[PDB]
Amino acid sequence: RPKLSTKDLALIKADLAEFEARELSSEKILKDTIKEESWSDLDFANDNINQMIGTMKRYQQEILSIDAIKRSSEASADTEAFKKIFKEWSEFKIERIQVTIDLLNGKKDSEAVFKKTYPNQIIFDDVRTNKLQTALNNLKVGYELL
Repeated sequence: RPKLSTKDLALIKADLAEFEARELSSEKILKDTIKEESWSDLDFANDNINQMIGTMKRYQQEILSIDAIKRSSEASADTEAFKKIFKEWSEFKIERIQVTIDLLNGKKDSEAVFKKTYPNQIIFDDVRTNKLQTALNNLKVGYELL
C-alpha cells in the first residue's frame, strides 16, 4: 500500500519551503547582476546561482524520491497527481533560473529550448501553481505557495 507518513508530508512541507527560498535568493542575485551591481559580477552571481540550482535540484529529488512519490501511480489519486504536477512545476522553476543565468552568460542555448518546452510561459506558471496548490490542499498540507 503506497503511502506517506505524517513524518513524510512534513518533510515535503519543509523541502518545498526551502526550494522556494532558493527561488527567492536566486531572483535577488539575478536582479543585482543585471542592474550591474558593484559586488555582483558574472563571477559572484555564478558561484551563487550555480549552487542554488543544485540545491534546488536536491530538495526536488528529496521529494521526487519519496517512496510513495516514486510509486505514485499505485498510491491514491491525489498523490501521483501531485507528483505529476510537482515534477512539472519544480523543473520549470529550475530550468527558468538556469536559463536566465545562462543568458547572463552569452548562453542562448537554454532559451530556445525554453520556449520550445513551454509554449506559453505564464499560462503554465499559474496553471501548475494553481494545480500544485490545489494538489497540496488535497494532500491536506497547508503550504500556501507564493
